Amino acid sequence: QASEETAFVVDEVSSIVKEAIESAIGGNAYQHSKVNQWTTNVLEQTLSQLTKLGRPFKYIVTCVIMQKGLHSASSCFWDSSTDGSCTVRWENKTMYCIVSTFGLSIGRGLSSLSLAKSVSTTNIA
Amino acid sequence: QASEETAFVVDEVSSIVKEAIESAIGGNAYQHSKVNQWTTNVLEQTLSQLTKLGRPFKYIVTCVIMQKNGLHSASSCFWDSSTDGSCTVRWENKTMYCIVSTFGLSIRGLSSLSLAKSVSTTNIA
Amino acid sequence: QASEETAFVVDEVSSIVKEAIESAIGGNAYQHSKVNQWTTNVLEQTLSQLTKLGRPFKYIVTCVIMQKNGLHSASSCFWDSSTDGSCTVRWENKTMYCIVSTFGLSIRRGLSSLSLAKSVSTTNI
Repeated sequence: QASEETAFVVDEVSSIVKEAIESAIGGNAYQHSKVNQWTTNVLEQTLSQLTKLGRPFKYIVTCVIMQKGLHSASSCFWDSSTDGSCTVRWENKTMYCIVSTFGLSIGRGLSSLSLAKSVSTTNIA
Repeated sequence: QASEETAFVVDEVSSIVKEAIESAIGGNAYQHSKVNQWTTNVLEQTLSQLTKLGRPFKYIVTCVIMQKNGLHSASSCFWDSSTDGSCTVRWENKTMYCIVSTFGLSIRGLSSLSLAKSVSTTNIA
Repeated sequence: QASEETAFVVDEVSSIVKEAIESAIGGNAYQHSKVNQWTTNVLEQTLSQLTKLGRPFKYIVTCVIMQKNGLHSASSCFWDSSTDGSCTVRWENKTMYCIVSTFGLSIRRGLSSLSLAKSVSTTNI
C-alpha cells in the first residue's frame, strides 16, 4: 500500500546530490580544463536521479566549483507549505563544490505564496 | 486592453535585477563586513519588485558577490519549458562582481516537464 | 473576395524569418552569454508571426547560432508532399551565423498519402 510522495524530502535529495558530486569530482585535484565538464556531470546525474523519484516537483539545481572567497545566498517566493531546498557543501584538499537544489511543487495563485529569505547561503572566506 | 502576463519576460526581469544591484552595492568598493547586508539588500528588492509585476510565478533568486582579487557555476532545471524561464545578470565594478540568477516557474504532471541544461552559466577566471 | 491560404508559401515564411533574426540579434557582436535569449527570441517572434497568418499548419522551427571563429546539418521528412513544405534562412554578420529552419505540416488516406522528402534543409559551413 503506497502513495505518491508529495513532500520535499531533504535527506533523500542530499544523498543523491552528495553521490553525484563524488562520482563527478571525488578524488580529483582541481583542474581548470575540467571544471565545465565536472559541473555538467554533477548536474546531469543529480537531475537524472531526482526525476527518477517520480515526485510532483519542478527542480532548479545549481552547482558551484571553486579552487581553494565566495558569498552566495538564495531567496524564494514560493509555497512554503509544499516547496523546499537542500544545499550540499563538499570539499577536498584542492576545491569546494556547492550544489543548491530547489523543489517547487506542481501542486490560490499569488496569495498562497510567501517570501523565504536566505534558504541557501554559502560564505567562503 | 490588457491581460495578465503568463510568460517569463527576461528583459523586464533583467531591468529589475540591475536596478537592485546598483541600489544595493553600486558605487561601493568591496568590503568584507558589508557583503551579507549587501546580498540581503539585492535579494529583498529584487523579490519585492518581482512580486509587484503581478505574474503567476514562483521565483528563486540567487545572488553571488565576490572580490575581484575564480568562479564557475551552472544551473540545470526540470520545469515547464513553455512557461518557465531564467535570467542571469553579471555586474562588475573595479573591485567586485555581482552575479544574480533569477528562476521563474509558473504556478499532465511530470509529462509536461522538460530538462533545461546549463541555463545560468558563469565562468570567471 | 478571398479564401484561406492552404499552401506553404516559402517567400512569405522567409520574410518573417529574416525580420525575426534581425530584431533578435541584428547589430550584435557574438556574445556567449546572450545566445540562449537570442535563440528564444528568434523563435518566439517567428512563431508569433507565423501563427498570425492564420494558415492551417503545424510548425516546427529550429534556430542555430554559431560563432564565426564547422557546421553540417540536414533534415528529412515523412509528410504530405502535396501540402507540406519547409523554408531555410541563413543569416550572417561579421561575427556569427544564424540558421533558421522552418517546417510547415498541413493540419487523408493516412500513411499511404505521405511521402519521403530528403535533404530538405541542408546547411554546410
